[PDB]
Amino acid sequence: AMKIKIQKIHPNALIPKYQTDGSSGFDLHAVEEVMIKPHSVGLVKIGICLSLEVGYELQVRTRSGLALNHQVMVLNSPGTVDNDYRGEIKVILANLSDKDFKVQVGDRIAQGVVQKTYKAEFIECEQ
Amino acid sequence: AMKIKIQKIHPNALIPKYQTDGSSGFDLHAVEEVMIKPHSVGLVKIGICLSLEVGYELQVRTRSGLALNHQVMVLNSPGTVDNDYRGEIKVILANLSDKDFKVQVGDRIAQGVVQKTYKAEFIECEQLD
Amino acid sequence: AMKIKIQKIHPNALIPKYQTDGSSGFDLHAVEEVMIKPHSVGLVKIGICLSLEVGYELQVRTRSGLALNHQVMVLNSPGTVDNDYRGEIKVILANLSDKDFKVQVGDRIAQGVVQKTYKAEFIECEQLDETS
Repeated sequence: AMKIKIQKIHPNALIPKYQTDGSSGFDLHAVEEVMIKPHSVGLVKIGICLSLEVGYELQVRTRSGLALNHQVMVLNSPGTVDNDYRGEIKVILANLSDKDFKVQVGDRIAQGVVQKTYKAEFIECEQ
Repeated sequence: AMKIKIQKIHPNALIPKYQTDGSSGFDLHAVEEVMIKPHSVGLVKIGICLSLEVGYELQVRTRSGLALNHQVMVLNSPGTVDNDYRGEIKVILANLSDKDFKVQVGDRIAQGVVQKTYKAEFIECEQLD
Repeated sequence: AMKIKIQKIHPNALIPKYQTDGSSGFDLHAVEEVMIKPHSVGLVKIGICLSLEVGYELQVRTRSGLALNHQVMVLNSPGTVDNDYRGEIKVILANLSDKDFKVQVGDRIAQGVVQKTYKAEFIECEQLDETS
């Protein structure tokens, strides 16, 4: 129902798609090759800038295949993409394995899931 | 409450329950004994298949106790269970301690939390606002 | 909009703030200087107690800065803070780096994000509906 405006800023940028009508999220594909050493983090670029309908955020979520088979995950999962973030989407990927992990161009390395936001007003009590 | 059709497919499978009335999530219990060595990751069957009412997902979340005391967590936390997934629920547990971690039949190793979903419609743009 | 009642229970405690009107979460600030050894976890106190309006939970999420530059994250991210919890907000911070990581009084170490709750009722059956 909700709307996300999207700008490609890299030749390899892809418009994320839902696999099925029941998918919670959409696959995010790398636009560049990144080597990630054992026991370290890399920043993987997605080559897209998003504008989300007010009232919504994006969660950037670890893919389970990569987690189970290479101990690779989104280190800040669920990574927060704020409604007012307009820069490039990038995934912080950790390699918790003893083996190197190559992110090739096109690789699905995270998922984007749209969620509604709810802003809190704080009311201080000496209670 | 929204509804979840559940089928047990292991004798040891358990209908998940909210510990309190105020709980966000329901507890997921292992059916198989699994050992998870240091700095590695194992897969824990729960022996259930879910069908969630339409327009909802289930996030599989790390229990805070296990994380704090044993450095164990759901590696894909929050693990996405899509509305239309009908296969067995399983939890990818990682072990970041320099020690063995043992999963025993009936051990609660994660939390399922239910959430509404929202579908984006992408609109391509030369330039944003 | 929803209401959170907050009680400070530590002198260094800060009422969390949203950086902007578009922010998903408010920053959680430590009240104690603590050192977290490499490849270990630490329970970091925020020195605040929360009453969330009925129907909302809180998520405690890793800050992206600390993850990328220090391999520091919230080990149970997203940390479930249930609606009926009136204790001290504490953050389970892991240091996955091979370096000591110092938390200082006032440091932003996680983000709390209000989400709305949904309880399931389980109906058991013999066979489920099919999909693709």
